[PDB]
Amino acid sequence: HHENLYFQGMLYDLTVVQFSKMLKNLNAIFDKAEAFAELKKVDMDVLLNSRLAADQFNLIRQVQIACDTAKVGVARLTGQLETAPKHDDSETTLAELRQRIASVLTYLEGFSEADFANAATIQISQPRWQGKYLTGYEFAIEHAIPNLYFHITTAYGILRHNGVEVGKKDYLGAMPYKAP
Amino acid sequence: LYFQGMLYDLTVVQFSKMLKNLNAIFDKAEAFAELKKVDMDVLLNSRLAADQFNLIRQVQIACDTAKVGVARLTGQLETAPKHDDSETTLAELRQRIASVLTYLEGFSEADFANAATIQISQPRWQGKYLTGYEFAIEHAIPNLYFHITTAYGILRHNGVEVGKKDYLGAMPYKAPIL
Repeated sequence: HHENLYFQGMLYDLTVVQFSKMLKNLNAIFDKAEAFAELKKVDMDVLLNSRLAADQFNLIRQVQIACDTAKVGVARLTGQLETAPKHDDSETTLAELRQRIASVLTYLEGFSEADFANAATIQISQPRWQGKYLTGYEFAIEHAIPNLYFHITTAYGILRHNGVEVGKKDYLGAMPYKAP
Repeated sequence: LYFQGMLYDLTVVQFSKMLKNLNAIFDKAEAFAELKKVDMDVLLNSRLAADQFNLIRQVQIACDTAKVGVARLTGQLETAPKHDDSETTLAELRQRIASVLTYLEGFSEADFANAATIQISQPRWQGKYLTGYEFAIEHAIPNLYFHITTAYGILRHNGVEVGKKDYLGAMPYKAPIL
């Protein structure tokens, strides 16, 4: 029943398309963080190294993990992990983080629906799973998607906690509303 | 069949999993409260910013996101559980999670027959609409993870020993056979 066409389109839209949107949204969130820092004469370094708990990754790390979730998630679903761009996680500044987002966005632009032809059924096994696997469809739904939103939300929470006036519209972004 | 099963899995099934996960997270909050001699009401009223909604509200909103999301996608707006946000206790919030889990259990893949293409318009949208496909991907899903992660973060910030595994829940791991 054309199931390959549906599975591939959905998985493409959930990952390449929606993850690119959310990463752009994360960029917009940082525009508010810069406005705050300027207005409150807060050092951006302080925000970038802030965190919600002493044993939880800081803001720089949340951004890095969000980007990796999108990048590696797509690489994995499309069977292209060996071709994926590598990042050493050396970023310490907002500029560098904006570059990291931009790179992942460019990477994601390179894919099409057809790259996901067999994504639903591909066997994904991470190094710490002792050979056990999830199908690509399961991995998207239960692993990659929750994780992407977890780390973007936690980045948002760090900023919000520090006083940045980011709101839900900044996280969701524009909707493709249609006139009736 | 087409997007019916996929939209059902993305919403009914995975949101159910996540709410079950949220319930389990509160088991850890209870452990913490007893061990650290912290009153649960303290945690329920905690927040990440003075002007952001507190834990109770994050839980209420995550439930309503799942509930109303599925109601809208399936076009079944005539009857759904009505909650009034009167909950002040953990017992009450667990009843609210249970209520939505029960509601979501009543749906099948067939209820999503036209969810991809249904037009969805909220009251504040001025007649403007999204397709159910767009609504699920761009609105419902992100909103559900937002509020659950924020609830997690409030607990985590206050010292509750939750980790990523509590948030994701169990994975359907399989052993390779070919």
